[PDB]
Amino acid sequence: GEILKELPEGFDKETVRKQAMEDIEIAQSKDYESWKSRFTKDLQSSLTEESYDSYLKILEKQGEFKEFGKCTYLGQIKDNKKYGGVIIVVKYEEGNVNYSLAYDEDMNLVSFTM
Amino acid sequence: GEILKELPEGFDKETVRKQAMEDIEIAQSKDYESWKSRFTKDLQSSLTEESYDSYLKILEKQGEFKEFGKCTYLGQIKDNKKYGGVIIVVKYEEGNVNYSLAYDEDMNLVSFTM
Amino acid sequence: GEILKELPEGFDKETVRKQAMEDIEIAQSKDYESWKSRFTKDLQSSLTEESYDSYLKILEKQGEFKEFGKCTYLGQIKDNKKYGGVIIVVKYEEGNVNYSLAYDEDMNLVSFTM
Amino acid sequence: GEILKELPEGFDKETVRKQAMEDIEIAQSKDYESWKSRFTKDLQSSLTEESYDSYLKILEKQGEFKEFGKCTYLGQIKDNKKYGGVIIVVKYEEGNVNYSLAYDEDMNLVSFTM
Ligand SMILES: [Cl-]
Ligand SMILES: [Cl-]
Ligand SMILES: [Cl-]
Ligand SMILES: [Cl-]
Ligand SMILES: [Cl-]
Ligand SMILES: [Cl-]
Ligand SMILES: [Cl-]
Ligand SMILES: [Cl-]
Ligand SMILES: [Cl-]
Ligand SMILES: [Cl-]
Ligand SMILES: [Cl-]
Ligand SMILES: [Cl-]
Repeated sequence: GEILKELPEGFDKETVRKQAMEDIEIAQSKDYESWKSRFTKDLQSSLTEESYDSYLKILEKQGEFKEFGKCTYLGQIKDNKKYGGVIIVVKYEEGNVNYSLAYDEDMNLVSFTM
Repeated sequence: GEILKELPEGFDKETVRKQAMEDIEIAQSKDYESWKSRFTKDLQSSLTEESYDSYLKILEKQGEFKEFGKCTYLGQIKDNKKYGGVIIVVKYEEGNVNYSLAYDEDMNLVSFTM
Repeated sequence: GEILKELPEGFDKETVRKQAMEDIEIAQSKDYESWKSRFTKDLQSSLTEESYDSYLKILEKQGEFKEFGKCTYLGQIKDNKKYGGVIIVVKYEEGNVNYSLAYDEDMNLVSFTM
Repeated sequence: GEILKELPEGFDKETVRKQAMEDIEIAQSKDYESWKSRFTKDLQSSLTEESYDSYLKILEKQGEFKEFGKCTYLGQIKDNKKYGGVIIVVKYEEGNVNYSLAYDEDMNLVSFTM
């Protein structure tokens, strides 16, 4: 495998930033089924509502969403497949939070971490 | 804050790689209290044995430890404090696993992810 | 000193990209004095018209400017001062050329390489 | 094409660091023909003794070689071929100098800059 300090081939910054902002808004909506639907078909059945509700508990403590900040792009080659990652700053009333999201080439989530 | 694509000042690759290999060996030992003791004093009380046992469940499915592989170094500046990170390949009988570890300047864990 | 795999603090990607494209256009204009004036005061005396004319000779062999491509951002800390760098793709009729430009915090050139 | 913030596949850090230090020592030896011979066959005809002697003039002003410092690894994909790069610190009596060297997969120089 490989860890990349930029996006892999086939990914582009603007598409990744735009999808990450939409996917964080879907996570903040508290709609578990819409958030689950943003993951690759093969990983959806690996997700739980309990784990999502634990994220919502921590999320509520941040206060109101204020703005999106800077993006840091990364990548990974795992089992000859490419994954594009982004560390995006989300500014809440109680402070800045760094989200880590990763996508497959079809732009569906493989990972989502607050 | 800042996301860095190398270690911050005050960290060095050899020290970080050596500590990451020791800390992954302590995690594989199944000794929860020794593993907990490797985290910064302020984060120890945030850890649970249940979360560590969930890691041990996933770890057991990998088979026997075979070797350490390549290291990828990263960093973060959060609330004017520096954190050194490493993505290290751990080769098990069932395949390669990428661990993500982060340290404070005193070389105690702030994050540990399989 | 430090070589960084991102811009240092005080530099912004969008500002760097705009200045790099402007500065490469000034270099392509064949106006030596305007190009020289884009460098920090301390480095102006170090530049020669002969060296700039050698660049123009190599530049003419590329054909017509077609487009700017992708940017790769880097940085450097040298004698406690911060320098923001960019590797920018310049697409000419005869092919792609990677320019390396570096700036001081006042957004004046410290380095320019075709 | 691609600019990478790590070595491409097929390159190893330790091999690159050893070759870069060897190649900088050959450059410092003032042996033009040995230095030229370290470049890929296609690029040898492009080198001049005059350009190498200009480097030797600047090199002599640095004083005695003291030590090699840190390495920063980069890469490039150009016309579907992979190139591994290193920015290596060379500490001279008069101060630190950052050399930029790039290699093809056969570990022959494609670029050498002081
Ligand atoms: Cl691409
Ligand atoms: Cl892009
Ligand atoms: Cl340091
Ligand atoms: Cl180091
Ligand atoms: Cl900044
Ligand atoms: Cl920026
Ligand atoms: Cl002149
Ligand atoms: Cl080039
Ligand atoms: Cl490899
Ligand atoms: Cl390596
Ligand atoms: Cl000659
Ligand atoms: Cl330098």
